[PDB]
Amino acid sequence: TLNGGITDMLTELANFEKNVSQAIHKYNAYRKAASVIAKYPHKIKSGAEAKKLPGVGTKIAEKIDEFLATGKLRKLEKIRQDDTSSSINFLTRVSGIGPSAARKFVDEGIKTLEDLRKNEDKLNHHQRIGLKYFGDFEKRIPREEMLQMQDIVLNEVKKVDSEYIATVCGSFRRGAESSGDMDVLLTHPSFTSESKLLHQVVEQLQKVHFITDTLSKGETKFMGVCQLPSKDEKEYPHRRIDIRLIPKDQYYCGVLYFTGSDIFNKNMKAHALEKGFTINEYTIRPLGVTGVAGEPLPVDSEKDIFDYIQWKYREPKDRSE
DNA sequence: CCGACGTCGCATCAGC
DNA sequence: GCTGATGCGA
DNA sequence: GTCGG
Ligand SMILES: Nc1ccn([C@H]2C[C@H](O)[C@@H](COP(=O)(O)C(F)(F)P(=O)(O)OP(=O)(O)O)O2)c(=O)n1
Ligand SMILES: [Mg+2]
Repeated sequence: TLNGGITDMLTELANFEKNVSQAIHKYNAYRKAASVIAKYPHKIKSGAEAKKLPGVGTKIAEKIDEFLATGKLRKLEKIRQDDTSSSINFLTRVSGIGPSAARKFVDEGIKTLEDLRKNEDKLNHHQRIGLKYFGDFEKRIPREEMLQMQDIVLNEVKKVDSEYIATVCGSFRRGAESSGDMDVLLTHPSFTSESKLLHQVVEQLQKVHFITDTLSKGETKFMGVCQLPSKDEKEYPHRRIDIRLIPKDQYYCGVLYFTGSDIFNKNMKAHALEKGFTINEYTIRPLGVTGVAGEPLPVDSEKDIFDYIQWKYREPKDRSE
């Protein structure tokens, strides 16, 4: 809303930095600028006005001015029309093709999906799956399908061993009406910090033809593809699903962290610091009088975490910030 | 001025 | 063959 | 690219 022309511009600049110039920190700077401007509840009229916001500096101020006085950025217009740069940027939309792989492909004349299709031999396993489901991976998932997906996942996990605890986290857990993928956090009492749990779950999901492809799989993280059964109806798009096995004594921290939002974890993180706490994905530890965290504390639900920091439970419904 | 800017699991590469 | 580095996505 | 030490 409000400054979509500006934030589209900035996001576009961000992508070229990451994908073409391989400048991760500029990618991040542009996205911060785009994010702070997106939340600005006013129609921006000058670069100076924008510069007042944290993350918007002299150069972005200048870019805004040019956009506001012409309706575009010369550099961006040039970048878009550059065959090499535009191709490198495009190829990274394929899961598994990052900035480096895109650059190599474009160097050797491989620039479109058709070219990718023509050169399967030059693609690793992940990249082939990314190519296979290029279109599907870019679709969002309606909440109703996410629930249908949740039904299958919770049912099959409990079927393998009823002592598993499984939680669908991510935007879905925050009640969002659509998701980009499904994230499943999994634990089991026989698995602690101190102490084939994941393989067995993946195998069951494959057995009932829910999981269709594997991108990567180790003892704690699975990254793959799944698909709901089809009704005389259109088949469902294939969807990205992740499954993480976490020790029970870190599980609820993990659930918090992987539920988001990113901005919420930000805000909640600093609060821990104020009251002398370093919360990371895994644990919560107290900062001694020097900057020295001690042991991780007991955590046996999300709330235990809120309590250590004298917060009251925020239902995931409102963890947008 | 100049460095920081977030982190990790898995797949694959580079070097030995 | 092994160990550490790099690429990648989240 | 922007920030801050
Ligand atoms: N650079 C990154 C990016 C992400 N993540 C982790 C940390 C996040 O908890 C997790 C998902 O971030 P997400 O990018 O899918 C999102 F924020 F858009 P979400 O709202 O969760 O969308 P959805 O629920 O539909 O998948 O990836 C990370 O660790 N590093
Ligand atoms: Mg996601």
